[PDB]
Amino acid sequence: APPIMGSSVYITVELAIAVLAILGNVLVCWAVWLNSNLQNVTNYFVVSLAAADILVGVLAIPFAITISTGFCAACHGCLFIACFVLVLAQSSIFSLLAIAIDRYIAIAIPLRYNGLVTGTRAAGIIAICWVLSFAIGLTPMLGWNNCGQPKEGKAHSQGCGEGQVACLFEDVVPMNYMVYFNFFACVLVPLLLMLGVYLRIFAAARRQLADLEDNWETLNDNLKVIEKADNAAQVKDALTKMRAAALDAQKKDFRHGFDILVGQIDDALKLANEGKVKEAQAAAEQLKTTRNAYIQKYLERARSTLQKEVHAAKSAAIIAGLFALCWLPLHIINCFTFFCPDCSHAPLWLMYLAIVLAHTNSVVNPFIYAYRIREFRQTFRKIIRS
Ligand SMILES: CC(C)CCC[C@@H](C)[C@H]1CC[C@H]2[C@@H]3CC=C4C[C@@H](O)CC[C@]4(C)[C@H]3CC[C@]12C
Ligand SMILES: CC(C)CCC[C@@H](C)[C@H]1CC[C@H]2[C@@H]3CC=C4C[C@@H](O)CC[C@]4(C)[C@H]3CC[C@]12C
Ligand SMILES: CC(C)CCC[C@@H](C)[C@H]1CC[C@H]2[C@@H]3CC=C4C[C@@H](O)CC[C@]4(C)[C@H]3CC[C@]12C
Ligand SMILES: CCCCCCCC/C=C\CCCCCCCC(=O)O
Ligand SMILES: Cn1c(=O)c2[nH]cnc2n(C)c1=O
Ligand code: NA
Repeated sequence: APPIMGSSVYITVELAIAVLAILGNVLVCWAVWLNSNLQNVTNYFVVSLAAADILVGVLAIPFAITISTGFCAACHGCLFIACFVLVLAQSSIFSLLAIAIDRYIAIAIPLRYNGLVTGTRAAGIIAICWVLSFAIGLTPMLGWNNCGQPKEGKAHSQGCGEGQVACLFEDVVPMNYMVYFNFFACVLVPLLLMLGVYLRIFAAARRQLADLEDNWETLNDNLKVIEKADNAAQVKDALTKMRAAALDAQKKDFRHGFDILVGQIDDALKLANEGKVKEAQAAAEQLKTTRNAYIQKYLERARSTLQKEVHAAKSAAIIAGLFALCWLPLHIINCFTFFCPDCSHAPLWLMYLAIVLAHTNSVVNPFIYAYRIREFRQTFRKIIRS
């Protein structure tokens, strides 16, 4: 069977993916430039991520096509075109890990969030990750490669000149690097961390969501036992437990509503200490209007804000998920090639299928923002319409 015919499909799909990679991610970068609301610390890691996806369609995919030919080239030159995609992958992981941490700081200590993360501190972080990504990605070029024991039969078959080799991935890149160093240390380890990071995010949101409900119940259940109370001692316990939850739930309309709430508990409390039973019961009745004029609104404003931060977390969680699903197949085939020599090698069409599946990750990113993030959605429309 002709080799080029099967190759014709692969090249066509690769070019198609490149087109969607460049266009889709350019729209993200253009969106952040225009809109001011999209200019924040979280989106800066998004643009860094989009930068990696753009560079896939421009270089990594052209590089992926050129490798498949098995053309003649210097072994060191062959290493760059084979390993450059590893730089772009390592950059994305650091970007995904940063977003997870940025979302964790935003939900854990929202007070300290303004002081811990800033605009400039993020730029320095991104630079370090890009520098580290080049080091990690292009590690084989420092000496950990198969240039020392080349395939001379393939070199003479291909008609390669002296010093040149038939440039193929599995020929120049050792599998111990791809499995132990790249897959396990650099990919799998940070991915497991993102799992644990997002787990602590949802768990933290779960606690705050019975906190705001425990205090609400603490307020109501202590109110109705003042009405049917027996003595001054009963009114004390119910009000002192309410006063505890009053300050607890607090952690200018905000501070003003509570000054009236706690102020009314203080007044009703002092009537209990004086022994005024019926006047203490009646004073605590004024809390009901107070409750449903300020508090109940802060119950559905604070609760509303929690759903925003959780929806933002899930939206980010999907990206890291889709990244894992796209890349993992290719890593497993590397694990089979490495760990099982008794097994047959994976067919060439399956190799092609895994590569394009890894490349597709570059396309899926902008579709998630538009479908999930409302600000990105409305931003895209006015750009397309103009
Ligand atoms: C700024 C962007 C657009 C430019 C991209 C640079 C690319 C096209 C250049 C930079 C260095 C180049 C490599 C340098 C050396 C060799 C060895 C030679 O035997 C085959 C080509 C090969 C492997 C080159 C391939 C193309 C290459 C990777
Ligand atoms: C999703 C994350 C947790 C990783 C998935 C687990 C990976 C590392 C596991 C799942 C199945 C495993 C393979 C199952 C079968 C074989 C054939 C055997 O002769 C050698 C080991 C080898 C080649 C295993 C290598 C590692 C492997 C690919
Ligand atoms: C991560 C999720 C989506 C799982 C994806 C499935 C991948 C990782 C699995 C499913 C079945 C697997 C294949 C089963 C059998 C063989 C034959 C062996 O001679 C080479 C590897 C090869 C070809 C395996 C490669 C990896 C493989 C394609
Ligand atoms: C779509 C955006 C990418 C822009 C570049 C498009 C062209 C690059 C794709 C393929 C050509 C690259 C080289 C192909 C194999 C070289 C042949 C050889 O030297 O034997
Ligand atoms: C990342 N990667 C691999 O892990 C791999 N294994 C075999 N070809 C491969 N190619 C072309 C590749 O890009
Ligand atoms: Na990417």
